[PDB]
Amino acid sequence: AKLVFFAEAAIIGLMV
Repeated sequence: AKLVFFAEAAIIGLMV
């Protein structure tokens, strides 16, 4: 899985 750093603002990382 890759670490996607999303910016929803709240920056959030996701292990996809």
